[PDB]
Amino acid sequence: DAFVGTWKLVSSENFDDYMKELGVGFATRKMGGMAKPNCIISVNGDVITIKTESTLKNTEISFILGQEFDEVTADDRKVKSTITLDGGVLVQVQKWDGKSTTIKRKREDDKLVVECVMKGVTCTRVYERA
Ligand SMILES: O=C(N[C@H]1CCCC[C@H]1C(=O)O)c1ccc(Cl)c(Cl)c1
Repeated sequence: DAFVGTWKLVSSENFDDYMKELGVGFATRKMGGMAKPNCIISVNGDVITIKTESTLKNTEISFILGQEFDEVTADDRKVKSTITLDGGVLVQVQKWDGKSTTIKRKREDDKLVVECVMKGVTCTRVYERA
């Protein structure tokens, strides 16, 4: 839709703080911070697929909006995720061990803007078309 495409990360703010708040260890934060992933988003009726591809770690989710699913995240958390569409924004919540983090994906101009919140920490990642 607005989201379908192959996207390449062009900027990141506060991603190390974000990962540290998730409880990601130093080695994994090191690798993750200097990754420059692509994000490939596709849709086939009700099912949305989000692939993230990077030199050191690939991940893939497929989901239906409003249907909770189990996910293993890039840092190996086992979480329950639910994604919904709210005012044109794809809102993802991950829940695990009584904690949650939210990931909002929005289209702004040319770009795919991803805002990641964990407790007091807010990280913004910007992708442009590949
Ligand atoms: O799961 C990732 N990223 C997602 C989920 C949480 C942060 C926002 C979003 C993003 O990066 O836009 C992920 C996957 C592989 C790598 Cl190698 C990296 Cl570095 C990150």
